[PDB]
Amino acid sequence: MRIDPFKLAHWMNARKYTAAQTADLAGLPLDDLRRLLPAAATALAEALSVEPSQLAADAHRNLTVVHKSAEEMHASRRPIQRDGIHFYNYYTLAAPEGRVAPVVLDILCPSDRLPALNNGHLEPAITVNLGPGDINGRWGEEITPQTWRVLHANHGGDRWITGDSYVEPSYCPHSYSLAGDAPARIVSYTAQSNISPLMTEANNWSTGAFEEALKALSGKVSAGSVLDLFLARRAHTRTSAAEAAGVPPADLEAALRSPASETGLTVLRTLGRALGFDYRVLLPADDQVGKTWTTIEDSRRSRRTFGTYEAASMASAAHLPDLVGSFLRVDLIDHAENHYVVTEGRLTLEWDGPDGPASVELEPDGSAWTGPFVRHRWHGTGTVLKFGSGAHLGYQDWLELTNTFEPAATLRRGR
Amino acid sequence: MRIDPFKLAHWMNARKYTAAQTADLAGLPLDDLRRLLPAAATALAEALSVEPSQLAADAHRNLTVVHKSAEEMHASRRPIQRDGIHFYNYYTLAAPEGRVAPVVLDILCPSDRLPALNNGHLEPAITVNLGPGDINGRWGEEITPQTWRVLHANHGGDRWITGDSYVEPSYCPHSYSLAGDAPARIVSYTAQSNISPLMTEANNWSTGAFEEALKALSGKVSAGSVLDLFLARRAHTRTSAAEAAGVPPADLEAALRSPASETGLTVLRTLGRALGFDYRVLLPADDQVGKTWTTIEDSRRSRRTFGTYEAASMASAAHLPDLVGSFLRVDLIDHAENHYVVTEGRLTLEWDGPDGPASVELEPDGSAWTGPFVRHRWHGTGTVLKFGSGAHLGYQDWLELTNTFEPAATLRRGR
Repeated sequence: MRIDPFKLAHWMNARKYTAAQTADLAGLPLDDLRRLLPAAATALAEALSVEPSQLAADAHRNLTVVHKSAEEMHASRRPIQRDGIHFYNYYTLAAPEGRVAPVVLDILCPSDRLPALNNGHLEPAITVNLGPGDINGRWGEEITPQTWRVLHANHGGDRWITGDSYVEPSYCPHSYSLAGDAPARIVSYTAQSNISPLMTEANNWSTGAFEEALKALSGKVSAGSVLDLFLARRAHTRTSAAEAAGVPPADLEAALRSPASETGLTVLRTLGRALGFDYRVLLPADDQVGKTWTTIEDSRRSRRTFGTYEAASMASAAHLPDLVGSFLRVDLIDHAENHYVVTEGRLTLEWDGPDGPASVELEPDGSAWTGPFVRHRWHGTGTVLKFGSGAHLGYQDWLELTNTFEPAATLRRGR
Repeated sequence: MRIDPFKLAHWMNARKYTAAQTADLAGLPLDDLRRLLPAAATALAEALSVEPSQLAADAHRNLTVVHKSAEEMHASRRPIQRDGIHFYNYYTLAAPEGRVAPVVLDILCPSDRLPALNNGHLEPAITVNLGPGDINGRWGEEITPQTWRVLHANHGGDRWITGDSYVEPSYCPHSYSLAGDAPARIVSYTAQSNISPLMTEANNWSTGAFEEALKALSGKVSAGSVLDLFLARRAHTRTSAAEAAGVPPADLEAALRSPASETGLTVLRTLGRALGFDYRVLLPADDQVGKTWTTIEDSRRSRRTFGTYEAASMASAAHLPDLVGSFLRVDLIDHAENHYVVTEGRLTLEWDGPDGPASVELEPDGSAWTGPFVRHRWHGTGTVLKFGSGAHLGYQDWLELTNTFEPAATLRRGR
């Protein structure tokens, strides 16, 4: 239940209080405050008109690597009953205490029973078939080629590519059953929802404002619809904006029909510079299980050398840049979190942490987590699944970092 | 100290617990849980392995408009002593309880004393001279045309444009003094820092990982540097990525030297679709007080009719799309928060809230705040300053919303 020096300094600055004034208002010793930069937190919070949790330090500090043995993973087993049967077993992989743990599931609904759907969940997930058996994927109430498809297990020789993979779309109910008698496990790996922070806030808005938001977000969310909101925000019309930027009304209209044509882009960037906004968010993204479906063959075809490793791709979606998965056959450094699970061999994960070089040996079902920018490597022979998620550094952070003067210096200052 | 139904449901889903199991684990009545969807929070938190603040509802729910009379603003006056003199008076404008309030400052450092600098602050701010006197802006220890410039007050007839405005850059120390005998006030309006959530997390990383991050963020943060991080993340090299996408190595290299040429854009989008990332964050932003400096003349030149209002622009920066300011001479709906301060007239602010049509009359120095998407209007005659800030909906949210299938339906579901 500690105090974050960065958060404390922010609130002091926001209230425009000195350390002296802050100590005075909160009725605590000034030396305590200078050092912080449980009894202190409550007093500080009331003095700075914030909730104590607005001053709380993270429960986890200096985490590099967390790991979980195959034994501990097996011990985590929890049976799940659905539709009057034993439906799945859930196992949890390595994760920092309190964080969302990746899941392995035994698929136990037999081939002759339609798997009852779940309710869906906001987060998207990569789901991969570990095998050994093929499974059925279900995505709707009615059974159709659109709503019912077999996620194959690899039956051939390059088993480090374990099976088919796809992205479970946000919110749509889904379930799994065995396609035959052969048993099967999956890993379902969820990323953080990037729309979640917005929804959390929009949930607390008045109903009137919420309805207005939905209207502005209804239908086609185009270059034009978004731009018009940007303009109103700056008390501009399309007419005044084009004037301010030195752009002919007709070129603006042309730009908005084709934002990603370098003529569209030139106009929008000119407008963005004149009016104080980032044109990039006005550029088209791909229109919106078939698209992300990645077969065993797909993964075989994507095989490449990656440093000392051989790598193959799981399913991905351009709409979900923060969510990644790869098969790795056995230095690594990623710009956000990794979750790894060993599928073959006795592998050693080595990292450099606060206590110097460290390492753990993990057997199949054994798993690890690595923090953002934690340098690590795998030794041995040699198969691990590499998943990745995390808002930091996520693609939205990348947008902001490119808008930042000397990002490294800014980060250094905060710390 | 309430429970957020959305957060609770998220954690239950994340632990894969039913309502029954959750009630069981937390040892509370299942009817209480079904309804929630202080004694409950502590039990729930321990059951769901989260901190109670991960389940806390927002202190403010259903806020539409907050307001503060000129009298209450004047009552908020706090003198500030710096360099042995009475340096500023601080006044606070309308803001939700606990949020950052916009500030008005009396500038009291006389013309014959160099204004001692502050320490700087992470957030950028629009600062505008309210007059009636010209002031000195200071941005460095040594006095130069780069570090010392007069922020003029409007001495002429269209006083609704109050004076010069500029953006105080992130972190750089600054201060103000009178340029002459005439007194002067400023408004300094801060937006949320969009890099703040990242810094908060990076602060808790091990020193090793933090240093690695700074390396990856050091120097020119280009299309190429960012792409290479995206590739490593997906266990790709430039060679394998170009192969996977069907793109010749030479076209990729050409794309990276000119990402915003529609040939660059075509290559990067192709790569993004094949590899599962958003090409838009790879596109150039403007390279990085002279640039944002907005004179009285500038603001006069930008005058336009905006519905029933006449509007003029304050300073803006394309690097800061969430931060806005306008002079308004007297329906309004914005996609994020507004802070308004009356500079002339007895004006009526009308809004539609949870209790139906509401309104407040405000005189000069009287101020208001409006939530995102709160429909409102000003009546009377007629000058108000319109500021805008807010992460939701901010430009990063706009990037994510364009990556979302049926954003309106997703939002409706969360609520």
